[PDB]
Amino acid sequence: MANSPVSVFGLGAMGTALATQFLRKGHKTTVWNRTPAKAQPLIAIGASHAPTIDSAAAASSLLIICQLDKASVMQTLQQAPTAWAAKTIVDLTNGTPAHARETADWALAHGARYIHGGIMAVPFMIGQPDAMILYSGPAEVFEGVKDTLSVLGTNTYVGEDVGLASLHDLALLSGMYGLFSGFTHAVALVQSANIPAAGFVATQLIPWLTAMTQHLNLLATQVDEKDYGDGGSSLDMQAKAAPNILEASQAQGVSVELIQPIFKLIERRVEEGKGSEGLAALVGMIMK
Amino acid sequence: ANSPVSVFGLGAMGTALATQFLRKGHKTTVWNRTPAKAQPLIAIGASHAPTIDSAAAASSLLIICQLDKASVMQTLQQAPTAWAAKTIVDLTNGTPAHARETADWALAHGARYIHGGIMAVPFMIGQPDAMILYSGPAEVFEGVKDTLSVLGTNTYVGEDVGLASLHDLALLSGMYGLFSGFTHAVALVQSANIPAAGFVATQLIPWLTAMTQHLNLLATQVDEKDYGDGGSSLDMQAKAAPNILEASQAQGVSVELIQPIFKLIERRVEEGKGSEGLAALVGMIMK
Ligand SMILES: NC(=O)C1=CN([C@@H]2O[C@H](COP(=O)(O)OP(=O)(O)OC[C@H]3O[C@@H](n4cnc5c(N)ncnc54)[C@H](OP(=O)(O)O)[C@@H]3O)[C@@H](O)[C@H]2O)C=CC1
Ligand SMILES: NC(=O)C1=CN([C@@H]2O[C@H](COP(=O)(O)OP(=O)(O)OC[C@H]3O[C@@H](n4cnc5c(N)ncnc54)[C@H](OP(=O)(O)O)[C@@H]3O)[C@@H](O)[C@H]2O)C=CC1
Repeated sequence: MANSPVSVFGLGAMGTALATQFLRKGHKTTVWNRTPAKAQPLIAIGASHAPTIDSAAAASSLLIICQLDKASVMQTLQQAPTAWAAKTIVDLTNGTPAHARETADWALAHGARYIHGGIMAVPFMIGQPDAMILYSGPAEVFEGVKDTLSVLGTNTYVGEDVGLASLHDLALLSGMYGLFSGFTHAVALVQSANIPAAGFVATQLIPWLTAMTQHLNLLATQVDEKDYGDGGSSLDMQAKAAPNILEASQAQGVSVELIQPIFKLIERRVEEGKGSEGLAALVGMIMK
Repeated sequence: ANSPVSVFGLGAMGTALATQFLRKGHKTTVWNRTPAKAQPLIAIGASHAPTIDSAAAASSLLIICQLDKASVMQTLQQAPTAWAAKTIVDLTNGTPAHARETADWALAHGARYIHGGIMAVPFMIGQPDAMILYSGPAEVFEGVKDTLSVLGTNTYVGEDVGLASLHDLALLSGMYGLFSGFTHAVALVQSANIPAAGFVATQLIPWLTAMTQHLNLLATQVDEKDYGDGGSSLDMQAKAAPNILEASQAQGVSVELIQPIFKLIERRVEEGKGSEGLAALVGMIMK
């Protein structure tokens, strides 16, 4: 292995995928896992198995941590508190913005540099260009390791505050859960009349959602300008579709629990006298 | 010089329908409760019917594009003998029940009846990306589908006259989920003073585009009643949820729009089915 050394801490599904990709691109790859047996498949394709946290940290300057949660990351760090000096830690362990900031503070106090990353991909997609990985933390630190990290996917630096990658990650997941709420309600409705989901989804729902997804750029601009529009696809107009959806759902025996919240928000805005505004107005309503 | 059509209702959508029929050479008779709305159509060749009865008499294909089912019934009931041996194509939005009720009246008055759901705004009428759902007797639809094809892409969804409306409302339900997601995502980034436009254009839209394609695999699982074991399990989703909730709380963002799916996921995990995937949620809201 002729390329710059990397150590990977955590050899679950994701850490295994990261280590595999580093090895495939010729990096000297040292691996560590709390349960040491998980290293064996990687040893078989050229990984070096570190017997301790301390020796994994010593083997490389770039130390990737991909464990379960922030508590587990802290447990790893605290096991060898002098091992991190002059190292760059890239923490790809999911958590809150606060978790990233707290971990960074510890790392900085122990002589390490620290970047947080959020992997927007499943393990199988690591190493593909479609795998987006968000990163945040000091720009100069990121600059030093971004070429090595680019083996994993498309690097997307989102700023200096170390908690920002996690915020972007969780924002994207929130978007996905809305999409899945819509899928669930739509498919329940057609399934309630014995319509197969696959044909409906492939030929009607996906094309419709694709068209409506493009509308989001205009909404985003309105959010930024704090100018929610007048007439058109107003909230007054949306509030006219809602009773049909609710009544049809009730008649088909489909619960409205997943869609009722946005309908209640729309109705609140109408009742405040702002029915002429559009959907961009809803963002400020859920903010503090 | 082409086959006659009558359009009842000259709002934004009815005007667009009449305009497209005229552009494709159909003799187009128009009627509206407020007669002034006919004047622009007269100027491009429409015949203005003085009564509902005379609009019905002018054509075999009678398109009704009004506000709601009550308004459709008001039009029909004004001239109860006018509809015999005519094909009514009702493009007025409502519930499946509304379409069935209207069809029952039409059939009792000697008419044939198709319901359609326009998944498009008026200016898109006549374009291939305008999908129009239709339901009702297949043999009736056969007789009018070539004329109707000038309006958009015909999508026949079956015999039960309420099915076009069910498909339409299902699609809208999907959209409202998408908008719930947009709202929460953008609130979160805005709470940290991140501009929405850059985030949406370069991160959220590409991500949602990729997740939208994943819906085909979920749909297959729903149909097979086989919700998977491991992978992107509900157990895995239930680990992201507390991070989203805690970060939202810290940023002062209400979780009212996403809490319901999190509660459904948690219920399924607690029933011992955490190894199943998101396709399991469809059956949970059915009953
Ligand atoms: N899988 C996925 O699709 C995605 C995962 N992620 C994130 O990547 C990270 C890793 O996920 P994934 O690999 O799939 O999860 P796995 O459950 O497969 O692996 C979790 C890893 O964390 C380790 N770990 C748990 N507790 C501790 C501890 N106290 N001290 C040290 N190590 C510990 C495990 O060690 P041991 O083997 O000894 O149990 C294992 O290496 C998580 O933050 C996850 O949210 C990000 C995007 C997608
Ligand atoms: N426009 C859109 O973006 C979309 C509309 N649709 C559906 O198409 C239909 C028409 O929409 P659109 O034209 O845009 O709406 P408008 O408000 O522009 O038009 C409503 C029409 O209904 C008529 N109407 C209202 N009440 C009655 C009544 N009691 N008797 C007779 N006619 C009546 C109005 O007549 P008058 O001029 O006298 O007021 C007008 O012609 C609705 O079902 C709508 O949901 C479907 C897809 C999207």
